[PDB]
Amino acid sequence: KKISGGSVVEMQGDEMTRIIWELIKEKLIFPYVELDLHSYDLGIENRDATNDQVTKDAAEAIKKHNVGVKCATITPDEKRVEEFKLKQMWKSPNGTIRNILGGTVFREAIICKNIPRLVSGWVKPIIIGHHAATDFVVPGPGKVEITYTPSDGTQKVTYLVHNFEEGGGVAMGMYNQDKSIEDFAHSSFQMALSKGWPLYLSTKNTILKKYDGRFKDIFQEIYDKQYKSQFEAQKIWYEHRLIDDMVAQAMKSEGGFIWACKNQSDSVAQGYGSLGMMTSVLVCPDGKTVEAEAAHGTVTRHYRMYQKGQETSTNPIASIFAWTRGLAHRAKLDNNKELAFFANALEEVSIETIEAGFMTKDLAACIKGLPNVQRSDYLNTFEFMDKLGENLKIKLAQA
Amino acid sequence: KKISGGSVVEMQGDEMTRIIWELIKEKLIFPYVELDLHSYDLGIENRDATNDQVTKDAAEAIKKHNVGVKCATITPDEKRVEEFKLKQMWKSPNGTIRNILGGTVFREAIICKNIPRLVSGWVKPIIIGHHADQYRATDFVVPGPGKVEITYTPSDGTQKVTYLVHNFEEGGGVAMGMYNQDKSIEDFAHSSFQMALSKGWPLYLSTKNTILKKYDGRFKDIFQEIYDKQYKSQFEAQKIWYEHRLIDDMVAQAMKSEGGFIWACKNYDGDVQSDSVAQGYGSLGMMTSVLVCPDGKTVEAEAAHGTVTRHYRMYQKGQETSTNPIASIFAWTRGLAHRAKLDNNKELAFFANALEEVSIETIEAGFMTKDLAACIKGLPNVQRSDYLNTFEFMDKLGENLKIKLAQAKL
Ligand SMILES: NC(=O)C1=CN([C@@H]2O[C@H](COP(=O)(O)OP(=O)(O)OC[C@H]3O[C@@H](n4cnc5c(N)ncnc54)[C@H](OP(=O)(O)O)[C@@H]3O)[C@@H](O)[C@H]2O)C=CC1
Ligand SMILES: NC(=O)C1=CN([C@@H]2O[C@H](COP(=O)(O)OP(=O)(O)OC[C@H]3O[C@@H](n4cnc5c(N)ncnc54)[C@H](OP(=O)(O)O)[C@@H]3O)[C@@H](O)[C@H]2O)C=CC1
Ligand SMILES: Cc1cc([C@H](C)Nc2nccc(N3C(=O)OC[C@@H]3[C@H](C)F)n2)ncc1-c1ccnc(C(F)(F)F)c1
Ligand SMILES: Cc1cc([C@H](C)Nc2nccc(N3C(=O)OC[C@@H]3[C@H](C)F)n2)ncc1-c1ccnc(C(F)(F)F)c1
Ligand SMILES: Cc1cc([C@H](C)Nc2nccc(N3C(=O)OC[C@@H]3[C@H](C)F)n2)ncc1-c1ccnc(C(F)(F)F)c1
Repeated sequence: KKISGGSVVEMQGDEMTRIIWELIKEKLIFPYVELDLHSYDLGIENRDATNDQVTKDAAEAIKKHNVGVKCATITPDEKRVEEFKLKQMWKSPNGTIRNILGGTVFREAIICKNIPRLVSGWVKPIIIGHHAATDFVVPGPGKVEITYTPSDGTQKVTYLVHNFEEGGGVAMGMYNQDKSIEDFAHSSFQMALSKGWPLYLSTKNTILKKYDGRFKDIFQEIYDKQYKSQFEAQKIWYEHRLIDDMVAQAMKSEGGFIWACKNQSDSVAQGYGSLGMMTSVLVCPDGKTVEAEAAHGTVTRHYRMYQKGQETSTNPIASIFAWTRGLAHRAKLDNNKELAFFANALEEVSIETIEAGFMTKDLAACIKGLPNVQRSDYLNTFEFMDKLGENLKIKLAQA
Repeated sequence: KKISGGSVVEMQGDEMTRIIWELIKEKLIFPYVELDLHSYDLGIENRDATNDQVTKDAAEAIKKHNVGVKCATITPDEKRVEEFKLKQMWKSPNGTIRNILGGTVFREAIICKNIPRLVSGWVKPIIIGHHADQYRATDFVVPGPGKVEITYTPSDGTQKVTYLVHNFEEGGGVAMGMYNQDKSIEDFAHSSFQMALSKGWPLYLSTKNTILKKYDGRFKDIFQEIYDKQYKSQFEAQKIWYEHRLIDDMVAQAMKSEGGFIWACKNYDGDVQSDSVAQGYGSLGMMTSVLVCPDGKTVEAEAAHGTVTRHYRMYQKGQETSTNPIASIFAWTRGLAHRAKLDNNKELAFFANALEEVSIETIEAGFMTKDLAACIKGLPNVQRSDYLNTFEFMDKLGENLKIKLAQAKL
């Protein structure tokens, strides 16, 4: 008989990840967990048919139920508008969800001992969260100034940005509200306590002494009053770092830390060919609400090959870890030891399978190099899923 | 009876690099090349004793003679004035020289087969370009509610234009203004296009003009309209090209590339994205930098690292050091190669190339300093039998350079 998993918000997506998403639910989730499943179809056609209302409804559902797991979605461009005859170029579902939920996105790579790392000393995962303007054209010579006028009008400060003396150019003003900085701190501290890992904040406060110093000051202030004892209880710590020193410290580290960045990771994973092993999680500052997803997109290029009949080796691990992280967080909110056990076991099974030599083409290329990858070096998407299912069944049986 | 080098402005420096610098001239340059040297001592003693006038003097000579090579110089902080009992926390000579000559700084790592690269697919060097943007920004604290505006006031008395940045309705925060000039973007473009044709590699500019449509669009439009008019004809002769890339597309593209291209970066923190990574990876001694002025003629070449203070203390205390000179050598060779380009000096162009190849081949033959041995075996895992010290390595280079030049007379 199956585990009671509780309230989970699920969002269905597009193209290749949609296929893998259902495979995950059929093969890996539903045979072992029963869910009070709040399910929303963020497929592109249904977003068009509902005028993006389903996107907003999914976000309020995550807000209500604290656990969202999301499949990758097409963000419409002009060519997508014609492909599906869209009513309009709908806004990114991801931007809509985070706008409604707030919080900070943290990315984490999944490490297998048989898989090379970009920096080989990184033997434990590193978790990175980023904090997330008015620009214009200067037609010609003249002063660009930026002014602050307090609501009392008691004073007024006019800062010189630049006096253009030879021709024109460009200029911009940008800002941050304290509250958004504070939320960034709380999410970062909540992430470190949840993971049991130390936390570092990197800034350029040597250069942006006021702008970035505010990030350092608000992080330290919130830490001292609200998290320092909770950190000491888990024997973790928080420290600010100049970005220069953080880069060097990280490259000489073995991993296992949170890195809050004040200035993204998925582009480096894509260059390295490890996007299928990179998970993503949006952490709201309340410490209660989480939205988990893969860091990659719908993998359109693999989906076209699948549509034309050709065989596909798309990596499902990041999509799988979206479910494990969501369910693990659901278990923590509910004190569900059986669900917590299942979520961890599925992560172990995923890593053990790869470390036993059964992997998708991307992983094999990471070991050998793609110009040396023969077809027997890897499994296709569906073989790999079957293999994970066999190994998951065994792991759960052997207990 | 030697190779005629021509007019080169030199800039002497501080501590371990200065020691390296002299070995390079005595062992690698002077025995084969005679130069119209214009030497300036930017050692911090001579900067103090001349009230840092030698620094500004050295810059104009570069503008006069168009080729300069610079040894690493101490930047004065509050702790240096106590060590050197200085009379001022002078500017770093780098910022002085740069704002005088202007132009774009290009970074290039020196690649050896047996020395691993951060991305193994990189078999050819990648050159990063960036104008010499967060450093010229005005930031401040918003202490409480109120309005932040950014305004443009024309110098001809016409109507000022006001842009709202943000209305802080409750609480405060931070705000800042940034800027870039068309003239600097235009120099950036020309310097990049001229670097690509000189090296014979394609060129990419990366912006995020999807987000900063006006700020970064100006970068993209200016590069494109200079390319379409003044360089696309030359670019297609050498089978190369220029193209704009979104920054996140470009990161992935560069990591999948084999190297051998020029990357012009709008938002570039060179101390972070280049030096710090090389510092963490352990290859700062293999990183070179050259300032390319927009005139198409004036360059200043230098190592991308500093005076290596830690090694110098070890050398002062009597201990053996193993300091990598390659980046300092390639400051010379890149300056000489540019001098030969201007003077059509085949004999000097050959010497610069030969010195670059002897440096690379010596390492690929297994003779290297401590840092390069660490890149192979791991930073904490070097034995003394794995490397040569500073002077042992310079001797090995000198011996291989003599043999290389002898075999060239056939
Ligand atoms: N959070 C979200 O919902 C996101 C959605 N998208 C959307 O996805 C669509 C396609 O985006 P695209 O630019 O192709 O980015 P994708 O991440 O979808 O694909 C980029 C490339 O990375 C590799 N890759 C990505 N995921 C995997 C995987 N699971 N297994 C193996 N390889 C993988 C593939 O490279 P190779 O070709 O070398 O195999 C793929 O072609 C777009 O419409 C975009 O809007 C994009 C990002 C995020
Ligand atoms: N262009 C210029 O004039 C610059 C000057 N400086 C100046 O140099 C001084 C020291 O700066 P610092 O922070 O030490 O920067 P350095 O580049 O001098 O040293 C940084 C570290 O990187 C390694 N390293 C650097 N160069 C080499 C090399 N050629 N061979 C082997 N290893 C190398 C050393 O690591 P390890 O200790 O592990 O051996 C060194 O401690 C300061 O006074 C600063 O102002 C700094 C930057 C630029
Ligand atoms: C530290 C870090 C970690 C991660 C991911 C989220 N976490 C992680 N954890 C363990 C391994 C690992 N990765 C690996 O080994 O290769 C692929 C993937 C990685 C994409 F490279 N990624 N993303 C970027 C950085 C990073 C950001 C800025 N600067 C640097 C540097 F200083 F190094 F330049 C590194
Ligand atoms: C160190 C670094 C920092 C930055 C920017 C100015 N600052 C920053 N600070 C923190 C994180 C962060 N990045 C993140 O998280 O992902 C995207 C971006 C980064 C692409 F990683 N970028 N740009 C490039 C590099 C870099 C240069 C060469 N090699 C690598 C690597 F080794 F990673 F391949 C990384
Ligand atoms: C492409 C690149 C090249 C260089 C240097 C001037 N050129 C170079 N050429 C060959 C090898 C080589 N390096 C190597 O092998 O290790 C150390 C050093 C490098 C520091 F990694 N550096 N600096 C930074 C980047 C870069 C900048 C921003 N973003 C990324 C990335 F997209 F990767 F994140 C990479």
